[PDB]
This record gives sequence, structure tokens and C-alpha cells, in this order.
Amino acid sequence: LRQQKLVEVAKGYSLVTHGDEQYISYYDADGYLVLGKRKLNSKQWTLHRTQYRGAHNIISIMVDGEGYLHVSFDHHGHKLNYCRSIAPGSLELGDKMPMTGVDEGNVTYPEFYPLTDGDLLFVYRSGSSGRGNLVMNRYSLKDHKWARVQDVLIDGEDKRNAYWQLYVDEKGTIHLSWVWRETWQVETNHDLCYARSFDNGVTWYKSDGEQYKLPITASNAEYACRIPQNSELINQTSMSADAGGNPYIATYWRSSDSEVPQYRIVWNDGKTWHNRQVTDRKTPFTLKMIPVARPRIVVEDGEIFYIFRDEERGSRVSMAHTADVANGKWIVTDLTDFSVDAWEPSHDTELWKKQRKLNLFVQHTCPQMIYVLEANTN
Ligand SMILES: O=C(O)[C@H]1O[C@@H](O)[C@H](O)[C@@H](O)[C@@H]1O
Repeated sequence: LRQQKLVEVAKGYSLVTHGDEQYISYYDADGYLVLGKRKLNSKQWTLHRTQYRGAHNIISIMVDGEGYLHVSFDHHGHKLNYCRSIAPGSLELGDKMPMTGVDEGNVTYPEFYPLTDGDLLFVYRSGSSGRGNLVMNRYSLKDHKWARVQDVLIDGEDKRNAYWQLYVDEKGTIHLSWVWRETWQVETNHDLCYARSFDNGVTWYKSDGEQYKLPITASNAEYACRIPQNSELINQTSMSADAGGNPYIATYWRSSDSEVPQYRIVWNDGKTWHNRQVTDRKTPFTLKMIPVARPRIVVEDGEIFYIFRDEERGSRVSMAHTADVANGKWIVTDLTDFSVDAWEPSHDTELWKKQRKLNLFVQHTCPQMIYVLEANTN
């Protein structure tokens, strides 16, 4: 036990590195939104209880190129809740403020991403039409303002909803993938679709270089994988990309000849889509507490670290690792030797891109101690 560390934060009911500091956000026992930071390679957190008290309880944070922390949280799912630190490096937040002042009345699932040269992307689920719709904004560091990038990017044309995940790669390309859902029931999830943008969201492409004419519907979407309804396909997972801009999507579903849903990796190598089963599960479950977690991935030129949690492994924090997604065997290990129950993984996206260090937000999930697990990957 030389390498890996389980670093205490504090007890609670995202995680992002900027420079040599790691920031964290969580709700304490009294329901207050807390912002914290540490120097990397130390275990001392500075923890700041904010003035804000808590699509139930979601917090997204990101630091811009000037070092300001941007924070958005979703409690009630109505008006946008968005704040910014008072100064570079500060954990103190200002008053709530608008972004564009348009379509900010029915906001859930806020998400920030970094863009090239210190700008930020913001994506949220807008309910102002009556159904969830992906709305995308950009924060320009040179004029210190938010602008709308797309009002309608994925269009379910009154027949369906979309559940998306995004990743901004090390070259500044925005990757987007999603599943469709036909009705209120989770069993009506189907398919995995893809798009990417090289120009901060103005123009979108398929992986084969064909340009989309927006909006993207079920008819014109690129299908990374055709997966029918009633396949135990989960919605709202995650995706990543390697340094070469190839996308990787982590999710799970059941093949038509099995009763057992399996973790999957779906990726495009520049020529075609592939998918591969990640572990060798034996225990059936249906979505119609889910016994497995939505997965997270980090990648290094085809080498994958695939983080999950499964009742078959005692609900530990688990990892599947392959040296090469195309040809190598998966090695499956547990990063903890204790159960974290209903935990789902999240990781410090920026720390992996900048330093190739994998840090996970770990907490026993039904006040429980929050930890940063510093995993070994090389
Ligand atoms: O240069 C920047 O600010 C950002 O550029 C983005 O494309 C990268 O994904 C992010 O890791 C960088 O921090």
C-alpha cells in the first residue's frame, strides 16, 4: 500500500484541478453547499461553507483561465442557480447571476466543461418547452460574458427525449453522445448516437467527417451503436477521448441472447465504431437500487481505466484495465476493499488530462466521509 491513497475531505450528505490546486464541492450534513480546495500532494483542505443551502441535489464547478471558480447547482429544477468566485482562487461566491438571461427559468442538470484558452462551455437541460432540451452556452474569457451557442442541438421532435454526456478533449474538440428515450419508462431507452465540434459548438460533425445540418434528430444522427428498447440500456453515463481525438463511451446493456447486462466500451478508431464487453458478469438485473453503477473512463492512447461498482464484487470501487482496447485482456481489480453501496463514480477530468493522475470522488452512498481516492495508473 505504497501508491494508492484514500484522502479524507469531510463528512457530507464534483472534483476539478486547476494548476496545483484541486477543488471540490459537496453538501454538508446541515445541507449547505461547501466549496473546498487543497494543494495537490497534500491532505489539508480549506473548506468554505457558502451562503447557499440545499434533479434533486446536483453541483457542477469549473475553473476558468483566469482562475475564477464558476458554480451551478440544481435543487428545485426551476431558475438557473449560477455564481462565480469573487476573485481568482477564492472559494467565496458572489450573488446568483444570469448567464444570457434567456431560457433560464427551468434548468436542471447543469454541467461545465473547459474550452481552449481558458473559456468555458455550459450545458443544461432546459424544461421551458415542457420537455427536456440540451441548451449550450460559452463563456468568453476575453469579454467576460456568456453567449448562447445552441438553442436546439438534439431534437426529439415531440416523439422522444435525449440523455446526453459530453467531453472536451485535449485538442479542444467537444464530443457529444446520447441515448434516446421514447416514453417515461426507462426500458424505452435505445441507441447510442454521436457528434463532435471543432469550433466551440458552432458546427457539428459525424465521426466520418460528414457535417450535420442542425438540429440532430433520430433520422440524421450518427449511430455509434444500434441498441433496441428493452436492452437494459442505461441513460446519462460518460464519455472520453484520447489525445488523437478518438471518442470512447462507457455504458452498459444486455445482448439479445443473454439475461445478464454487461459493461461496455464503445469507441471509434477514425474508421469505424467498435464495442467490447468489459467484465464477465453472471447476475441478471432489470431496470424495469440498480446493482451496478454508471461507469467512468480515462484513456491514454487506447489504454483504458474503466471505473465501476457492482454487487457481484461487493459494491467496492472497482476498475477494469486494458493496455489496448482493440486487443488486450481486461484486468479487473478493486480499488477499495469495502462497500460503497449505491456510489457512482466521478473523477477529476482535468487532472487526468493535464497530469495523467486518476483521482476519484469516493463516498459511501445510501453523514458519510467524502474521500479523494488517488489511484495508481502507471
Ligand atoms: O486550454 C484550456 O483552457 C483548456 O482547453 C481544453 O481544450 C482542454 O480540454 C482543457 O483541459 C484545457 O484546460
